[PDB]
Amino acid sequence: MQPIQIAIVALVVAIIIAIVVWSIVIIEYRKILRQRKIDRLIDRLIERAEDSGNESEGEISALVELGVELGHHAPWDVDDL
Repeated sequence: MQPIQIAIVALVVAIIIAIVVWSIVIIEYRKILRQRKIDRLIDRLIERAEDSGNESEGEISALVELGVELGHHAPWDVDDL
């Protein structure tokens, strides 16, 4: 009378979404989304200047590995979750 299934892969997939789905709860409290505050970020860019600029990406992360590798420990762990 033991249970049987084609594969346990579906179960594992189910576990992943649980972690992703509950991650919002862990990082963000149900009582307050606080997410809408982030959406105001766009308005600030406009306030700072109509023409966006003074920003960079990719290159910045280039030095991160050098600093993190050199450093014994950094805020960002090996697990990117």
